[PDB]
Amino acid sequence: LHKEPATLIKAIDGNTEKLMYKGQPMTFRLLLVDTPEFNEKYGPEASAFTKKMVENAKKIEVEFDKGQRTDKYGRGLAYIYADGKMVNEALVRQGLAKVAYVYKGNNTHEQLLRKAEAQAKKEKLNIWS
Ligand SMILES: Cc1cn([C@H]2C[C@H](OP(=O)(O)O)[C@@H](COP(=O)(O)O)O2)c(=O)[nH]c1=O
Repeated sequence: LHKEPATLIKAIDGNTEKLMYKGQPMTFRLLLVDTPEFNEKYGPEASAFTKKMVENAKKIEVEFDKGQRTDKYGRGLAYIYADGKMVNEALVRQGLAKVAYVYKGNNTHEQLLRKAEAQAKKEKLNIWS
């Protein structure tokens, strides 16, 4: 896989961000994760954590997996990095998301994220408390 450049347009929530990619605005849906919705327990905390991570970053990058690059809503499906740190992995590692939506052929970082989830659960963090 390869990291490519993008710039933040707007933080949305834990699950999605508006980024400029190849010069066009897109909504990105993070691969392999599901955060609680804003109304749900830890939803506001997941959005805040994401917002801070991507707004404070000097450099945003997107990393497509091997499979489909857009979902049925036209959302880009990627791993997002903020100053080299994966936002997908970070949410999971903090117990602010669960590993989810693992489809065959777009699952390169599945085991990395499942290890993060094991650690968050062992530490009883947030959703795992
Ligand atoms: C994360 C992801 C979601 N989706 C679609 C599946 C779900 O369909 P449905 O909308 O029919 O439930 C939807 C959930 O995304 P959200 O968690 O953002 O609501 O996103 C994909 O198709 N591929 C993906 O990799």
